[PDB]
Amino acid sequence: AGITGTWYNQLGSTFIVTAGADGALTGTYESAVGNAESRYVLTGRYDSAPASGTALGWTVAWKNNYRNAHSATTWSGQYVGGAEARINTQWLLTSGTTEANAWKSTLVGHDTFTKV
Amino acid sequence: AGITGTWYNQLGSTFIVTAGADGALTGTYESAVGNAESRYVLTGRYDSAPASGTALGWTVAWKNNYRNAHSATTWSGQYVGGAEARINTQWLLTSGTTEANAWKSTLVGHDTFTKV
Amino acid sequence: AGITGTWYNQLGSTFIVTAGADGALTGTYESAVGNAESRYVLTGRYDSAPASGTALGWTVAWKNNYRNAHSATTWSGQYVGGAEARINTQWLLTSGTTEANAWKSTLVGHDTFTKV
Amino acid sequence: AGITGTWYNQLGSTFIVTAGADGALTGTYESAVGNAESRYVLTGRYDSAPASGTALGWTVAWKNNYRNAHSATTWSGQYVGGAEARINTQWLLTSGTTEANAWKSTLVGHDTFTKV
Ligand SMILES: Cc1cc(/N=N/c2ccccc2C(=O)O)ccc1O
Ligand SMILES: Cc1cc(/N=N/c2ccccc2C(=O)O)ccc1O
Ligand SMILES: Cc1cc(/N=N/c2ccccc2C(=O)O)ccc1O
Ligand SMILES: Cc1cc(/N=N/c2ccccc2C(=O)O)ccc1O
Repeated sequence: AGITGTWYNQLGSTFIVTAGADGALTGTYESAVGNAESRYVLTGRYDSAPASGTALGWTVAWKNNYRNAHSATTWSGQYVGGAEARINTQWLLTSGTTEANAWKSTLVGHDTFTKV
Repeated sequence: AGITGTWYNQLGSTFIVTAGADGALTGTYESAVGNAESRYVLTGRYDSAPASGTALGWTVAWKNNYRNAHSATTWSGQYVGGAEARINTQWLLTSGTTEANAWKSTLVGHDTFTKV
Repeated sequence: AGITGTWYNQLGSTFIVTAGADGALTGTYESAVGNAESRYVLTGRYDSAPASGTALGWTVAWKNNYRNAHSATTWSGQYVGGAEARINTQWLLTSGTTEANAWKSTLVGHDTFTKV
Repeated sequence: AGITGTWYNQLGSTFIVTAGADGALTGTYESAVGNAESRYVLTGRYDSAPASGTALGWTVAWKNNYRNAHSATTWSGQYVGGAEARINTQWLLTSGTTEANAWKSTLVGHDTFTKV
């Protein structure tokens, strides 16, 4: 119940997710930034029997029927319930590159999601 | 085909994956470290229409029928095919923590997977 | 002028720094968290001819005359001037470990400093 | 003695360092990549009274008499002595950016330094 719903980050992106009783996360991501357009499929996992926040993570490959950025982001973080539910994360964005450029293929950042 | 198979990291963990035509990664991860015991389920996404490496990412929540570490790792990287295929990644491992310990909830590292 | 001064982060730590005309950063760090006590020496570098924010970085090894945590943190970020001067960073904290534990030796986080 | 010397990473960059008795690292870094040309100054800190590896870290701002990339890298890691000594690190490279691009200002990677 907690995790399932609609969430937004500080860039204005939208994450719609359903938490399955088996630990699965499925939904769609709508990005406000990058070489973006329309929604993208996401998939992840979460601790379905937490103790503390609830550990979780998900991935988006930035390819849909309309655009392909040849890149993927993974967000790793924890869900914190309360009056104000939040998902605090750190993320890694890797771009497909040639061997010579691989050393500079990965960005790191942090995003905070607020539930709506 | 390329990504689909059994891979091993430097620690000796085993990543069994199936890459779907549509961009899904599904499979099992058997760890050689941490508060482990048995296999865990993973899910991810990948660029199913690459341009040089193939961007991808996946998540494992460290909970199975035997134990629960109340944490999850996300791996973000690229698959590089050829005679000696490899998946080069960076990872983030987040633990569920109290708010007071949240500043130190996330470890970062790098893993190289090969078929040997 | 800009960077030189006293700054605090969201954990309540204090950073006192002087920016030299040659790109050097020198000062002391006073930590609110960890296996801490008293102040620690810092040293870093910054872009002394920026374009955009000003790139910079610094290190603290958590050893003084009173305690030794056998660890060091590096903060990498940029200084942004204005009414409200800020230093936005991401950091890595590495602990000295045995070979068997090296894979889990490094934490990653983010800190925002406000000038006083 | 141990840390003091000339080291090389996987890219072929050269790190010339002097470790002070008190915990200071000082030296020069000559890059084999990026918007480079010549040597750059570095400064860092290290644990001068280790317990297994020796925690350390350093910064380079990418500005010299010839060019300025308006960025800086920080390396955080540990020195492991012996017959075949190594410095294993993770790094963060931050570029000075406008606020609109700040979300993607930081690259993350890993470097291994050896004496060969
Ligand atoms: C659409 C698109 C988005 C993109 N990075 N997105 C993100 C990355 C990290 C954190 C948040 C976002 C975010 O969108 O909220 C990169 C290429 C691209 O084509
Ligand atoms: C079994 C178990 C494993 C664990 N970290 N593993 C990893 C973390 C990062 C990269 C690789 C692994 C790897 O296993 O290959 C953390 C909790 C836990 O219960
Ligand atoms: C005193 C002490 C501090 C410590 N982490 N500090 C930090 C690490 C990352 C970001 C901010 C801090 C901060 O202090 O603002 C780790 C061991 C230790 O003995
Ligand atoms: C000369 C130059 C280099 C640069 N990144 N270098 C690096 C970054 C991370 C790790 C190693 C290096 C390395 O050189 O070993 C970025 C701007 C620039 O002008």
